[PDB]
Amino acid sequence: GNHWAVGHLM
Repeated sequence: GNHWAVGHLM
């Protein structure tokens, strides 16, 4: 999905 951690982490 497009979680929040997907932006910072990934």
